[PDB]
Amino acid sequence: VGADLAALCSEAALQAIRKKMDLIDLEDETIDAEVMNSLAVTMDDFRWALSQSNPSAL
Amino acid sequence: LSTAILKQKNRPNRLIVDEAINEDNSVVSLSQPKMDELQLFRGDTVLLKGKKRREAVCIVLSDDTCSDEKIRMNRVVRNNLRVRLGDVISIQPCPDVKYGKRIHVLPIDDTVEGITGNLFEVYLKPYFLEAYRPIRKGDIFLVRGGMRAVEFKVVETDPSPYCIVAPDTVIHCEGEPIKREDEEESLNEVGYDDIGGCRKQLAQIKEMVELPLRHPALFKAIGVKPPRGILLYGPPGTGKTLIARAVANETGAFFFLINGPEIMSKLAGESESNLRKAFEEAEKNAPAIIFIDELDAIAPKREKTHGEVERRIVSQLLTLMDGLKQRAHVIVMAATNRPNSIDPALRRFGRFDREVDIGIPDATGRLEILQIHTKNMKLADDVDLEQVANETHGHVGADLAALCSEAALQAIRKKMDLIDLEDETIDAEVMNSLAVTMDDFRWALSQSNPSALRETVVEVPQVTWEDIGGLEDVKRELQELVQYPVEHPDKFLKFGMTPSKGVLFYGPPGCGKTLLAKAIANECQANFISIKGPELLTMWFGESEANVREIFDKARQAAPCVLFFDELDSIAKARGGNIGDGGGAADRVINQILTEMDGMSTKKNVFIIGATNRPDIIDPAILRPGRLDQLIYIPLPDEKSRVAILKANLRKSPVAKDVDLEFLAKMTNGFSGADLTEICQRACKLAIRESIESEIRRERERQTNPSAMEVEEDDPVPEIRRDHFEEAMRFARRSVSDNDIRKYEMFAQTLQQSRGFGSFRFPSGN
Amino acid sequence: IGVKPPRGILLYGPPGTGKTLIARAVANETGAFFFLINGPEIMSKLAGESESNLRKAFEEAEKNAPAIIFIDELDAIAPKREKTHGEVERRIVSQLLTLMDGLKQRAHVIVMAATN
Amino acid sequence: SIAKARGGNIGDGGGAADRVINQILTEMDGMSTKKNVFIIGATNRPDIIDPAILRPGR
Amino acid sequence: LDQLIYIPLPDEKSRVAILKANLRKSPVAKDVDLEFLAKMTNGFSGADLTEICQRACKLAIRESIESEIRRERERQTNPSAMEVEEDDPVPEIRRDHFEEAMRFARRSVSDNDIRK
Ligand SMILES: Nc1ncnc2c1ncn2[C@@H]1O[C@H](COP(=O)(O)OP(=O)(O)OP(O)(O)=S)[C@@H](O)[C@H]1O
Ligand SMILES: Nc1ncnc2c1ncn2[C@@H]1O[C@H](COP(=O)(O)OP(=O)(O)OP(O)(O)=S)[C@@H](O)[C@H]1O
Ligand SMILES: Nc1ncnc2c1ncn2[C@@H]1O[C@H](COP(=O)(O)OP(=O)(O)OP(O)(O)=S)[C@@H](O)[C@H]1O
Ligand SMILES: [Mg+2]
Ligand SMILES: [Mg+2]
Repeated sequence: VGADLAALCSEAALQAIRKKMDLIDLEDETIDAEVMNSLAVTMDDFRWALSQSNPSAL
Repeated sequence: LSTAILKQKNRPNRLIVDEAINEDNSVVSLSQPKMDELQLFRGDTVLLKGKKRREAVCIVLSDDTCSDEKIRMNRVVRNNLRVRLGDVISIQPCPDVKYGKRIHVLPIDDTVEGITGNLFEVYLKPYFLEAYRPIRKGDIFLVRGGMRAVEFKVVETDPSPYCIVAPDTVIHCEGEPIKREDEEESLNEVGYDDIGGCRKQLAQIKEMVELPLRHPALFKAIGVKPPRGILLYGPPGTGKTLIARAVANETGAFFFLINGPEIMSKLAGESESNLRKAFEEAEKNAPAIIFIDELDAIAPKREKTHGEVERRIVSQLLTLMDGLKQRAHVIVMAATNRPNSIDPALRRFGRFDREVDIGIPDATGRLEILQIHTKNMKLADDVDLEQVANETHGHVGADLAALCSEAALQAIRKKMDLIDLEDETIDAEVMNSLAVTMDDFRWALSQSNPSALRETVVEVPQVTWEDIGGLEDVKRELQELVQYPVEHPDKFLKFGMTPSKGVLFYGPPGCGKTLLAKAIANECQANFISIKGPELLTMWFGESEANVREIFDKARQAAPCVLFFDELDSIAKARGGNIGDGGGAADRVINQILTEMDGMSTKKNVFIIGATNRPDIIDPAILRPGRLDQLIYIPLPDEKSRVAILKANLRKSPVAKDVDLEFLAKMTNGFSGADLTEICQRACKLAIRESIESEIRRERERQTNPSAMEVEEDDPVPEIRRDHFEEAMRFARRSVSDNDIRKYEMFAQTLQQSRGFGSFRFPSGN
Repeated sequence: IGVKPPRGILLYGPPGTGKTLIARAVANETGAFFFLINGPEIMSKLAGESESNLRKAFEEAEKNAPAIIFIDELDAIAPKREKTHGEVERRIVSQLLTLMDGLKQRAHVIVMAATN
Repeated sequence: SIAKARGGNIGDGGGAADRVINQILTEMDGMSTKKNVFIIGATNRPDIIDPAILRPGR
Repeated sequence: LDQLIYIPLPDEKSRVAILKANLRKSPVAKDVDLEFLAKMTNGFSGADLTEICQRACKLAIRESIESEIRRERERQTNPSAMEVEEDDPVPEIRRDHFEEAMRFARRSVSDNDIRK
């Protein structure tokens, strides 16, 4: 259902964050704008998040 | 890479601790490139940041002999940063010291005994002045100016975080001393050091909580809403409240706690005041976390409750959950142990959509929990904690804490013939002579009662391919069915086939079907869920069918995993055998399995395996495509496989090196794996009989003859010899007859291809 | 040694085996400040009055740290919540849970109870 | 006793499994062997016993 | 339910169209003569033809992965050039896979059933 698709998009973008987390610092106060605008969600992110999600309408 | 939030981000300003060679109470010693890269100035103080948000400020020295990653500190700084040796400390330059006018230091009530006087005026009043000593709210400092540790606790300071003692810093000592037990309660707060065996779940909770709180700008700029409700579920005693207190001490965000029976214990119309007070107080201070412990006490299923005030409480909770906004930056998380007992209106989107499963810990988690709990026990060198963690099978962490308690109580009781109950005090030799041995754990483990044995385990098996003898063809074939859709999805995308979901093994009893399933689960590093015959029969007699749906949901939760249905023929054999009753070949439980199997998404990596000792009476509706498809026959083992089986079943026992196992494997033809295991077990039993019967003669002779008793020989029977195998080989038997093997061969030939089509060739036409 | 002693001890058995006898025996034995709670004596009072008695009992025992609290006939004051139909009884059960969890290692208080 | 009560040797249309012996097998496979509980069963007529009890581990 | 409709086993033209329809997902080679296959099979149903096509695709995937393992082992064993960057060894499944997979086909429907 549409809420599951919203959660799918959320988990794809979270995986896209986590692929950069080796560069991303949690402990510093701010984030560089190159790290900010370098985010681009790929097909691998959706293929991850679709394998992870659980549809509640089967 | 789902664990990258646990990494501590190694940076050049990160410093491991070191021992202070300078005994000043607030001194550190750093190198000149360290005091030039961060430009640390002597005369001001650094900003040290330690565990559990506890920080400290200290004067700095230009001692270049310290290494580039270390910093020297005494026990006072090890209290004020709350760190032991080997701990990392963040350092920051702080020239921002603002001074105070009136401070008010306070003693500790049990340290002030002996000589009271006013030892402040004697030692510690001219001790802080003109040394530029930085003070801080929460400074418990060792007193080396006095003759002993008559310590003070710096409590009241006109700057609340910290300051350097100025000439304007006027100190007053009129107040009461600080209690000891409250500070001992303060020294034992909980961080991530106390939690073991839950790295994955802690990573997920850190990703869901710590990241939206520290950086809302990341989610505002990417335009993605963080979640609002996180639900923790699991068996009782797995440490949910522990994780709550851990994140509560971790974040520094404004934490609030709600206890369920504390809400339900009050009068009507009073508990809703507490709920509204809690949410208004947390919305007053935006970086907040609300924790609700034991949620199922305050919101059950509304069909079960009979009061109306309880339904009013549930509706109040729903309204206050939906009234929460993205503006408030408030994360509401709750913990229960019964995920099904909750009113399903709370499960919906925007209320509680994040479910984290705190499961039963495996052996490595058991070892980590034992190492956490046994850090303050005087332990003997005999104690092997890994052996204990291997033997403790059904224990959650609270059971392991009770196990350590009972072991130490047995260690007390072994000295109780010396220990007096009636005297007022205990001697310090009796106190420090306590050392918990392996016998204490072997006692307490025999005494304890694990409250988790009625649970399905979800663990990676340790049975490798080396335990199984031979069978290289089905090894390659199971690799082809299981390992490549996991590893190489893109090849299945380049062509146009979908991988199969099912495998049916069939053959004689005791040939290694369960070992093959566990071995392929070990090879692909997936989880394993086993379901035996008696569980299916239990569902068939009791006519309970939601359990199958709960099983498939549990397997969906732990993906990737294999799912092993042992003995599918059990219900058919129970209802009529082959000849049957008046019914057909379908029933209730296998029907529910087919319904759940046709409805699972194939993009999940759940793979289903079913074993059968008698394949003719299986319902033929399972063998259709889209279901269990590949039929695999597993015969009796040949010579090389019997060699490997006899080798694998003897790695626990010490055998003698003149035993010729190849001769045994050449002599046996119709034996299965269970028969070889029976032979090995009878040999070990005869060896134990020989050992005990030999030691009885030793006891009788050494008590009958006290003449010398000097030689102290070794065992008469170590390393079991060929004589025991020659005796035990008499009682072996073939458990599988020839007509049974004939029947399996006939069913194997019924699955032959069409008798023809060999040497099929296209016409080679240019 | 750094080992926490237990907090709750439950005595169970058939009726007439002398549970109250063992309670009075340890009560005369220890010399610690003993207190007694009778189950139907708690349930016999009015609504909103029994919780006063429970809080009074726990505050009085936490006033004097070497204490033992004994609760006789526990099943009268906390049955299965699926069986009870009053709400005041569930309030009593939740009050007992809160006062049990509010107990600390500081208090040196051992709470033991007997049912059949 | 249950097998003799349900059909003797010739039986009814059913097989050789039932409810109570099933629950015994379920509880027996789940006990820890480090406990010293030892199980003994007597039989005056051993042919009609369920053969699932005679497997190893039982 | 009134109209009884009998649906027999497919003839040659229908087997041609079934083999064409079950292969639009996979890339096949153009020297495969599907009409010869449909002429050779008589008692096959649609499930049998789908089984043949699936076994052919499975053999093709085995050949591709077993060829790429040699590429990995040789390029890690020999770091000499690693320059050519060739295409797939097995794209577009050939007649050899059908000749191998046609051995394991069978008629799933006997003659007495069709007689019935
Ligand atoms: N993973 C763990 N690591 C260390 N200690 C643990 C762990 N799990 C449990 N414990 C110990 O067992 C205790 C159980 O804590 P609780 O949070 O009360 O248990 P629980 O999981 O919350 O179950 P309930 O339903 O609340 S009683 C903890 O206080 C620890 O002493
Ligand atoms: N190939 C094998 N390699 C090693 N041990 C084996 C093998 N086959 C059987 N065994 C042993 O014999 C017993 C049979 O275990 P299982 O794998 O359960 O046998 P099975 O073929 O699955 O059928 P069951 O379970 O006995 S009814 C175990 O004690 C195994 O250790
Ligand atoms: N072990 C015993 N030794 C001596 N007298 C005993 C013993 N057990 C029971 N009695 C006697 O039987 C009485 C029963 O005492 P109770 O404690 O009231 O019984 P109970 O075990 O508490 O069962 P209920 O459920 O409270 S009626 C005691 O007062 C004694 O007179
Ligand atoms: Mg808890
Ligand atoms: Mg009594």
